Amino acid sequence: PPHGELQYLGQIQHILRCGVRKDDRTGTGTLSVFGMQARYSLRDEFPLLTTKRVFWKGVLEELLWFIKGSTNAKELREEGDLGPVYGFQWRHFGAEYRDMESDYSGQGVDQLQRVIDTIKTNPDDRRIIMAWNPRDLPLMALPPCHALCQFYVVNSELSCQLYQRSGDMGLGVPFNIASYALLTYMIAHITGLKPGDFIHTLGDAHIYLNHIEPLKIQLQREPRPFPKLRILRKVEKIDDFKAEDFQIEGYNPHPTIKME
Amino acid sequence: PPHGELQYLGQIQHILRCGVRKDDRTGTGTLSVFGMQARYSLRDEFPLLTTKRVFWKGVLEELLWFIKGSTNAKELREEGDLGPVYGFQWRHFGAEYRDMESDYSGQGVDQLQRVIDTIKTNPDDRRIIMAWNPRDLPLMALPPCHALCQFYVVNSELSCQLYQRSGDMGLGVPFNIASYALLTYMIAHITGLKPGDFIHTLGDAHIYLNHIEPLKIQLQREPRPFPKLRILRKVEKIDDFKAEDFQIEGYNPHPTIKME
Repeated sequence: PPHGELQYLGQIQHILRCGVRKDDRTGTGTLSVFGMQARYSLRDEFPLLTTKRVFWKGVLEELLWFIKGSTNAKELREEGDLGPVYGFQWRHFGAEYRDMESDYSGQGVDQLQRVIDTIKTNPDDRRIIMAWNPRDLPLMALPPCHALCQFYVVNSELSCQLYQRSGDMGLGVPFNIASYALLTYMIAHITGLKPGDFIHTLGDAHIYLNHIEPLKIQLQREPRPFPKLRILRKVEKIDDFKAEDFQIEGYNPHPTIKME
Repeated sequence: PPHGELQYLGQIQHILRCGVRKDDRTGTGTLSVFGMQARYSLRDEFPLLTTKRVFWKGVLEELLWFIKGSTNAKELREEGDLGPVYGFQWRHFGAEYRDMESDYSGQGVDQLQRVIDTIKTNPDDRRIIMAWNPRDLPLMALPPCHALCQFYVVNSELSCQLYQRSGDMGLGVPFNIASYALLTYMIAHITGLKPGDFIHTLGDAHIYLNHIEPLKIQLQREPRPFPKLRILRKVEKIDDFKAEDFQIEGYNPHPTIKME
């Protein structure tokens, strides 16, 4: 059966051939297509892309920081306090922010624990849903999310669909595919399920004009078999995962590509 | 180029062959697949499905009622007051509900006017986003939406992506495809853009066990060319559209299918 990374390369090729010129926020140029989806199995493999070396260690450490609900940039204005932003929404959505050293237990909606609790109380549930760009929060009332992850459970397999309103294909998409797939493994481990599929849907799927040439070269590379992800200890709670619990194996990517 | 309805029939066939048994809320059985997408052009055609006669008149009238922000079931408990539900979220999200005859102007977020205003102030915007199942609102704090529509503008064409957390393939999906495509035409008309694509993404795409047999027969029918939708007057504001403004033409569907 075809390697799932072929989906990604195919999407790159489509944006190159068929994308239309469109400006971002800063007035920087992209090639853009509206509406795209790909599925990556998580069964006995882990979709760390192989056509370029993906920064696995950084994927892991940023996710653990999000999970912790941190607003202290330094854990990753002067003192490094980011305000009520990032994993603060995953773990304390809607709580009055005081400071990045304050204690927020029982304050706001914990979307993450809520997902895990529903998986356990009603696995059939169609509402197992959990992110905002920080810049958007004070910009308006009811500001639209950046990403929504929906989880789905059947035959003791956990699957995840991540819909992002925009996706930077060269830089963000690979990092995200690994990030939400890692989260899916974490939650599946703690709820006693097996990972199933990861589905990535995007609104404005785009390539920055600058990335066109390195991406053309990336396309001429052939995917190697996806690695495996091995969780090394039995872990009970989401907040208890540690970077040293995860081991990637059989990962043989092509060389790094630096994209602007 | 292949008729877009082939996407739909293909998805039916996939759920039949590959869907897994899964129970809904009421414990009724379905065949389910997680993660699906289809695109339907709106350029010089209107995706009213042709393999069964779709209730066009009802699509139109329910959308106009949603647009009006109504909570009076009778316009479509005793008196017929539904509470703060449906188009009330499209036009007054978050406003304190008093009654279905109260006046809510300037109260809550009007998502709909906000979409139209962004289309006009910044067409490049990646946040042009606007629905909840009524049953979910009081069930929890920060309750997940049922559907999110994202709009996208490029070369003076308006496109729409509707992501639904679950989709009833036999009954709901056709009705929705026509409903969001009609909304896209309405907004494109008022903002001086041309309709582009409608993309439908679903979380739990499912077929009710009861619909299996009529759907098997629907699959053996061949799509006819999509009709056209013609808006018959120049309309200035979204709230000014009337059912008599729309005419469907060249619609020759196969016979009605009644699904439970």
